[PDB]
Amino acid sequence: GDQRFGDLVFRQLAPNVWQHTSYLDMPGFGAVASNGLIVRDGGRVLVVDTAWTDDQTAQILNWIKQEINLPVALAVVTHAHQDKMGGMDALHAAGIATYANALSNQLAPQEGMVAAQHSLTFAANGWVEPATAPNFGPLKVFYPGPGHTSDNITVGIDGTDIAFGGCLIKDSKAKSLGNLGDADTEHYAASARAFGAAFPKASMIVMSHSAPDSRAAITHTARMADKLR
Ligand SMILES: Cc1cc(C)c2c(CP(=O)(O)O)cc(=O)oc2c1
Ligand SMILES: [Zn+2]
Ligand SMILES: [Zn+2]
Repeated sequence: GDQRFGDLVFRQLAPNVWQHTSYLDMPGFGAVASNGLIVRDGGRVLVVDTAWTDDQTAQILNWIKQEINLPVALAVVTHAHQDKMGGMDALHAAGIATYANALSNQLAPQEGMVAAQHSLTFAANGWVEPATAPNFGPLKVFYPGPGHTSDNITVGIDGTDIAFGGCLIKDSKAKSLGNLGDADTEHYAASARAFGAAFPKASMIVMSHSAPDSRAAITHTARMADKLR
């Protein structure tokens, strides 16, 4: 099922949805996989998250050209860490419109990231303000509250059983919540549960560092985060 393409891996999850996977060495700790999504919406392609680097992100665009061969209309990135925004320059060099939480764009320079071109803003209840996410097609963007980071956002794919929790959600057998260096430990559990409640029909939960899982990824992540309080 997995397709090795250069140093990256691509996996079809639904007729119009693929997961992209890229790897970066964390010195002394190993090569860390990070996952994002690629969605075909009619005659265009939508991307969720870059790869770790510009070169890897250009390779995602190469794979899209060969395997889908439609223009990439936009990309949305889910927080201001390298695994999600490290390849912003490659998207801009390709002429792709880029979107991130306003807070992600504000944090980008201090995190060593390049900001996206456009800022998403969110209603008090977490749903993106639609005027800031034009032409997003089936992508439903939701801010669940602070968790893995204060700016983390999540994305559901309308017409599918798929929702993307990014680095907020860990798989149903995960032993830890990963990198908590920028985390909001007080609010993590509630933010994880809010993601689940925003996408109740999503039976396939896609996340940054594990293969897609059932909704037990959400319950287990929240249950682990209960211990942070
Ligand atoms: C200190 C630290 C920071 C980051 C950003 C990472 C990441 C990327 P993140 O998952 O937090 O978006 C992965 C990792 O394995 O370790 C880290 C350690
Ligand atoms: Zn992160
Ligand atoms: Zn992560």
